[PDB]
Amino acid sequence: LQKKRESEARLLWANKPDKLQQAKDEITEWESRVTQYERDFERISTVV
Amino acid sequence: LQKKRESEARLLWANKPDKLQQAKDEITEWESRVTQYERDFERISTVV
Repeated sequence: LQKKRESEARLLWANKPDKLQQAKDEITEWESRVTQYERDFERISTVV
Repeated sequence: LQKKRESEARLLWANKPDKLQQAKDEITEWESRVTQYERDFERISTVV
């Protein structure tokens, strides 16, 4: 999520708004999945 | 001034503050030189 989407932000000057909104919703949903994992760490550790 | 310094901003994640301040003072002084040229356009055209 970080390397690929900051490679899209790196490739800003291939100028179209397609990779901009792709960068936005990809970092949003996939960092939401990362936050799901970092909360499931406390979930799994609480089950432990 | 644009391609090279947004290639440094592109290379942000070679993380050190050297190219950050290099990007800052390079875009400052060299876009000041660009503004010198765009004012010297009216200077040269006024001499014309």
